[PDB]
Amino acid sequence: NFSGNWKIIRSENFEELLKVLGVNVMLRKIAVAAASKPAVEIKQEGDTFYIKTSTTVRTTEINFKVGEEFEEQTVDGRPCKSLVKWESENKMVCEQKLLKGEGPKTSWTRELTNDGELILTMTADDVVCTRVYVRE
Ligand code: NA
Repeated sequence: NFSGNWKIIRSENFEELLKVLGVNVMLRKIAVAAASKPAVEIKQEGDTFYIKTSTTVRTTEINFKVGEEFEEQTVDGRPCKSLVKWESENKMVCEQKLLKGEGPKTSWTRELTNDGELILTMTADDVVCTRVYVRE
């Protein structure tokens, strides 16, 4: 069960993720700072999820069911069509395809550990960012 309100405890390689997607330095710096203490709300009902991630300047709300395509944005803010699957019991993986144009291959994963941590990974081609959260 991923449901709850989550707070960040670790972040690794976020600014570089943005950098390889081409994000300019002014915007990268604003984004990393804005996301340093995010609010993440998840409501899980079986395979149905609601995930709201808020930084100081942005809020994103996704609604999806595992196995059903949905629209979101890439981490750099480009609209995409996404599809989540269960890789294993505690771990979901998301493939993203841009709605318009082409770009680096992006994806994300979310997994719950036995100690109750939520691990988010985000990838752009060969660059990986890892963020870890715990429940409030
Ligand atoms: Na790369």
